Amino acid sequence: TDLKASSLRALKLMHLATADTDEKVIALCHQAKTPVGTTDAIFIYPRFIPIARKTLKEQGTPEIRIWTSTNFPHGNDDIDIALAETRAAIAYGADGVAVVFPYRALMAGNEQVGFDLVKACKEACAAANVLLSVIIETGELKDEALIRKASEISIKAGADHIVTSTGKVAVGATPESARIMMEVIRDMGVEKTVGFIPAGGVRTAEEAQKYLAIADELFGADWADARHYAFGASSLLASLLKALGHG
Repeated sequence: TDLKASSLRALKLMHLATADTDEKVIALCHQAKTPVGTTDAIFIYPRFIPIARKTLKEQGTPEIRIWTSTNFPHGNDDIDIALAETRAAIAYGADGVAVVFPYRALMAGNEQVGFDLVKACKEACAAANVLLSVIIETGELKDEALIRKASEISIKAGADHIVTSTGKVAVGATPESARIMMEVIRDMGVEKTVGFIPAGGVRTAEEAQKYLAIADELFGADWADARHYAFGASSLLASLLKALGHG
């Protein structure tokens, strides 16, 4: 339908996370293989990547990619630590790394560290053919102008995607935050090279439809492919499947 069609689209764009142990990671890998298709990826801590890879292979869905997190969830301003975590995530075999932007440093007026941090990690990721997402933590930034600025620095420092949230603070994505961040991608004209990810608290099919509806409006209905769009979510999946007449 419109709702059915947007729900299947969002399911396929999902980076499925846990709502974390070996047993829970194994079950997540199974969960990502649904009655209506496979999610794009799973989202797990770095140490679970080799076991998750093995699990996906043996269920016959090796095309499910593996995303992980670094500088996470805190978004500290220590570059050596964020970069060392990113090297390890790559070494473990990550398809993508989501680094947390040093957003508290930006709130305190330091724009420069966010740039240096993100770019250091981007350089490591690019060499390994691994994607870098940058989580800016919109729920803590709050202010539209901080939101835009964090998105802009991230983009200049080489972010492959910009992400609203860690899922680890109270406030995650909103339609408003999502629009601000996508407006920045448009204003900078970086549509082709920078994707967008709403994450944290995206729980319903109708919620996912709205976020996707924003992107079709700004960029055209073809833009939000797996490269340029993901849902960082967990329980969303059950909602998506319900809307599709499953469960």
